[PDB]
Amino acid sequence: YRIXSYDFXDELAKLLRMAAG
Amino acid sequence: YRIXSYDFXDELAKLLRMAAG
Amino acid sequence: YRIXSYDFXDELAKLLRMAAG
Amino acid sequence: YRIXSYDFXDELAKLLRMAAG
Repeated sequence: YRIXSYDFXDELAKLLRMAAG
Repeated sequence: YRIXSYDFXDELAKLLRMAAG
Repeated sequence: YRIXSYDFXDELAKLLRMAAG
Repeated sequence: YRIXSYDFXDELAKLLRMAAG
């Protein structure tokens, strides 16, 4: 799930993990 | 990834799919 | 994450939910 | 999606990225 070359999907996954611990 | 009994993770996955086709 | 006309990413997400539900 | 002290969900997401990168 990318906006151009930016992996939005991956970055969203990182936020889910960081928020959840 | 749930807010209480609501599966936010799952619903987010559905949005990623619906938006992307 | 597709394998041809198959949304593998989506199926994996549904599997995670099914197994954890 | 954890298996004990292991974030399986996170590792799966990273694998999808690695294989598709």
